[PDB]
Amino acid sequence: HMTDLKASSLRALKLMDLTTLNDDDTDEKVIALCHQAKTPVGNTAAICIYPRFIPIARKTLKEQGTPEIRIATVTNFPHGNDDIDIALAETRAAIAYGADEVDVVFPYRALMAGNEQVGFDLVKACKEACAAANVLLKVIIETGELKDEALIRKASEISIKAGADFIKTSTGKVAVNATPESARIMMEVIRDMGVEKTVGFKPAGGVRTAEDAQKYLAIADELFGADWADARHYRFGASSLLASLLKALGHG
Ligand SMILES: *[C@H](O)C[C@H](O)[C@H](O)COP(=O)(O)O
Repeated sequence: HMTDLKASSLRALKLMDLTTLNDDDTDEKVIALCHQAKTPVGNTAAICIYPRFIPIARKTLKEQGTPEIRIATVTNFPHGNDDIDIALAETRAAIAYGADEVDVVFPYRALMAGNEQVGFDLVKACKEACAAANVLLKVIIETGELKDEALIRKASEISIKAGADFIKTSTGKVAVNATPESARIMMEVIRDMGVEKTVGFKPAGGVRTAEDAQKYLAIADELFGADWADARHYRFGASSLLASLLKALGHG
């Protein structure tokens, strides 16, 4: 018997960027994560790991017959510093390791201190490098630190103007990460700029249960209709959600 929660949970699984971003990460932990991404009901959209683990992850995904699971990574992370040369160097290294996607942290503290230009320039530099390599760029704005709706909107806007392919709520590394309100605000920016075709949305950080995921897809479906949230336009950033989705589906 189909239910709303089973329908949402299978969608969320297929849209997941299955993540491990810990100081104690090892090859063994990344290999296990790759195996976890290959589920009895389908594959996650991607994995997300630190750049140094990309080569061993690629090998693992290939050997288990899921070369289509994308490899995302993070740069300028988690602090979102305003040194463009460092963020760009990290992005270029992520590309060289073999990333399919880079999730870069926007210089949100700089924006809070009144500097809008540095975020534009940082995202644009990283976008140029990624685009040349056929790599997607997601931009993490850190909604939990920005806090104010106007600042969330402005960081989203600047990121889109600079070429972001996705806007992502959070690093998962601060006290407040994804919220339904933050998701609505960011998706409203996509709407207001008319960039539904070219910009996806990624809630991240603290999305732990199947019910949590359902709340985020409900907002996407309201705003853009239920066909918009495909893997080019929607991802879940989550280290600890997949088991909950599989349980909801009876395969966990
Ligand atoms: C971007 O890769 C950030 C990740 O989506 C988050 O770190 C995941 O947060 P948790 O699921 O670990 O809370």
